Amino acid sequence: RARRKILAGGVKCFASNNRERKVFQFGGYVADHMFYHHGDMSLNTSIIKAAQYYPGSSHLYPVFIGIGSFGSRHLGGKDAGSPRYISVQLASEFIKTMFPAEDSWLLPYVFEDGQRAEPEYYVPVLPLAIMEYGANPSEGWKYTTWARQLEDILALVRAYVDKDNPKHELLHYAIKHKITILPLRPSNYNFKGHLKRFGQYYYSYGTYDISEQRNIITITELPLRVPTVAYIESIKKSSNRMTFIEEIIDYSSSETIEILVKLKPNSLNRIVEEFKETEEQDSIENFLRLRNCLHSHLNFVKPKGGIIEFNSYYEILYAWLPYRRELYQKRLMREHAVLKLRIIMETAIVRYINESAELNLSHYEDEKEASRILSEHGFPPLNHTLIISPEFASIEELNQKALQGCYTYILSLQARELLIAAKTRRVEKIKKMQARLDKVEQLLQESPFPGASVWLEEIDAVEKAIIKGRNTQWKFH
Amino acid sequence: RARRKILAGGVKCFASNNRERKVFQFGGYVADHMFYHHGDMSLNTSIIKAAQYYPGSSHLYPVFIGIGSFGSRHLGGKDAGSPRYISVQLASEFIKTMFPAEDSWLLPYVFEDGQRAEPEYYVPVLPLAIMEYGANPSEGWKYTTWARQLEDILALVRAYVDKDNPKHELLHYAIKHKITILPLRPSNYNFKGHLKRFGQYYYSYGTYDISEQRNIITITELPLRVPTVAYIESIKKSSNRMTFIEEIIDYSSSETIEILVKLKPNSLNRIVEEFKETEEQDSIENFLRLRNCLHSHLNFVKPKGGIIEFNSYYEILYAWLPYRRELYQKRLMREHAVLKLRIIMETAIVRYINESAELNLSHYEDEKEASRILSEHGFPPLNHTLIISPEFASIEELNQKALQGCYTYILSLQARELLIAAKTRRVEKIKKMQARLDKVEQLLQESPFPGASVWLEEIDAVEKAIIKGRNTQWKFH
Repeated sequence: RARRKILAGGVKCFASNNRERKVFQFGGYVADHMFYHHGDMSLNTSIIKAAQYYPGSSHLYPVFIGIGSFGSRHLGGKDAGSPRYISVQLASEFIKTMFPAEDSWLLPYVFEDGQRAEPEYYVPVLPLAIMEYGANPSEGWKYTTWARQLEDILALVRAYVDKDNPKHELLHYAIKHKITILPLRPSNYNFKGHLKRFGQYYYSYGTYDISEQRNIITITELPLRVPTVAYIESIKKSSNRMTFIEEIIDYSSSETIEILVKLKPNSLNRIVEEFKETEEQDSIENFLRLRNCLHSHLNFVKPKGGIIEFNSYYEILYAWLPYRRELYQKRLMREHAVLKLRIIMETAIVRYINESAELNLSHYEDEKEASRILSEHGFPPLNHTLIISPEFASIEELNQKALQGCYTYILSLQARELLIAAKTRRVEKIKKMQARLDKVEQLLQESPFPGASVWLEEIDAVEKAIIKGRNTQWKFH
Repeated sequence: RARRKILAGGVKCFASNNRERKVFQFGGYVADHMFYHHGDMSLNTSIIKAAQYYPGSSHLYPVFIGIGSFGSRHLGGKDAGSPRYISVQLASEFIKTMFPAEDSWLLPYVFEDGQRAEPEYYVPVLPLAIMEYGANPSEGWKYTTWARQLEDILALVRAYVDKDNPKHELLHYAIKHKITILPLRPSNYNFKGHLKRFGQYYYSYGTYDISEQRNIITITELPLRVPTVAYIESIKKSSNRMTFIEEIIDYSSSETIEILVKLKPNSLNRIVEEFKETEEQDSIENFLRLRNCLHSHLNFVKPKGGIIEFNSYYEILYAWLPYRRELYQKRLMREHAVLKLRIIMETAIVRYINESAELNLSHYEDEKEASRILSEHGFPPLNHTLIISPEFASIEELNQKALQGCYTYILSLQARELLIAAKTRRVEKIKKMQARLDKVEQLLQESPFPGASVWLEEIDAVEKAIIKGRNTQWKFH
């Protein structure tokens, strides 16, 4: 959807350099390159929504670095600043680790009007369809979903990737019967409350402090995903609760929650004798709306087009791994396929220098008659600008247009390129990709799946980026 | 002065392509490149003054092609249009012929702030200091001078250049004694009047038609360099002439002069009995101001800085030829000097192919040790980007920085450049400049001065440009 359009425009805009760019300038840049004409304000609203970072927001970690005040938890991000003055910055550290740049070349792209368009789906290192809540880039329809905690998904992927994990075969065993032995619980970060589960439903509860010596009630923790002003109007809606309330003053503030509530002790005695004495929670936390029922709207984008429904978070996750699993296989095979093409290219040029001016002569260089002569010499008729510079080409079309290439990668070089010093750089390079080919050859042969070792390293890189972001003052330097 | 600044900016602006450019855009382009900050309006006024074309204007032929109405003879060019809307176009045909482009590289340039500036003086094919009247690019001081006819200067230069002219030795004889046998008379183009000379002063007279049958006086020709409104206020200044005038109506128009003047026959009888009966002109043309005395302000720009005064037009012309004469010598010698540098360059590359892969090996290409080895091979250590692309360099600095050049004009070429087909283009080229060198060698040896034949051809090119401009509707195509 529009989320993928902004992300691809963001990395393309800051590919040359990652600096400070105005949101309006960034919004126009995104719209210009992908012909997105749904509205600059709507696009800027989605950009702010994607780049917002507040406790309880739909995006736990923003795609772009948040510059300035993009919103607050009181209004649910509706108090964003003017896009003309405020700026946006791409998160170079996280996106590079989360989204593999070299894997972006192999994504399934769609083409319209003879120009590149957005991919149908992005498959990053971790499933972003779980860690992020529901959001509304458009108007009218609001998406609402609850994110799992950032510990259970890591245990799921690490067991599915690392060979030394004790729950490796058991995890694969659980896939066939869909028993889901591994646990999956909602998020807990930036929530100083309680999570309690009955049946198939989850509930969130806030924290309140009652002090007898000073007769002052202190509010500590707000619920998970309700606006502060929404909680205020919720307690001011009921007519009967007005008789129970004498004074309520809002002391909520950003990064500091300390609200004093005045309630006379005369009232506390008769609260518990007409509220049915609920067994789940006390009437003190029942009078104030601190409980939110959870009804997860679990959906995923259809690869063929459309929407799908799943019974549990496991079904979303269990189908996400094979898509990421196949991409690790594809990136290694294509890299191996293109690497050997560079091997024969460098060797042929070095062999050309061996049969150059110093030793042998092939200066005829005829078009058709010498084509067979050069064929007998063993020089491959491979085209340049493709092997040296790969592009959005898959494995099966790579060899077809490379073997049936063209010349001018030979006999059109600089006259200094056939020197001994120039040859030394070439012969010291041909071993480098040959050694790198051995590393790839050692991979793509593991029994579970190709590229298991790199997946663990990519997971560690994601963890390092998250820790560094939360350590400093959101500066990443 | 400012005239040279606009001309150099004009040719530089339209060097890539000659199209329609706005005067304000052209004025800003001139100011930007030469840091001319005397005022955009003043610069635009000078641009319009340089590009104006009206009968009796200071510039008989404008430097730039006149687009739109740049002025009129009635107000003396003071009725120019808005520079924002009107456009200006460079006269590519005339300036290329009048000002030799290849000779512009050898002009004496001054340098300020480490950047190129305007030349001290321009020496074109014909002396522009004679054919153009006086003008005021600035305010306050007005320059006034009278231009000679476009026939006498041609006879002067042709006799001084062409060998077959009968008045060749006699013209050179007149230089020593300053007798000035050749005639020099003021301009006559676009002037249907009379030129009459007494002593050392010249006078211009208009043409009037008097018809007896209809009793209507018709004005035919205005004086040479007076505004039409100036003539009107001149006849309305004298108090006594009001008694002599009954009705005067201005019928003057652009490209159509037909003015009817009403004067009763009763007045004609007593005009001639109180005006002293001037012998030079009749009282009919004496009552109306049709005579202008000539007091030429002959001046030329000092090469060392300042202004100079000359007694006659011959002294200005007799000093102008040696400056143009020396430049013809300089352009041929420098062209001959740089041409042989290109000869040895192409021959060395061809000889390099002869001693290339096919026959000989010199692949060591050491920096210091092989410098003597390549010296024994006869390969000249000349630097490229100077011989192939000449710049503003004189003869004496050309060889000093070319003989003490650097390599990479050899052993750094394309590998296809040593082919037989590539060699054929080089060996068919080396004879071309060698043949062209013979043409230059045949020149620069004539007894009068070098480059006499090209001067005659350049004169013919100037004549062709002038004829074509006046033939079509000022379109030059």
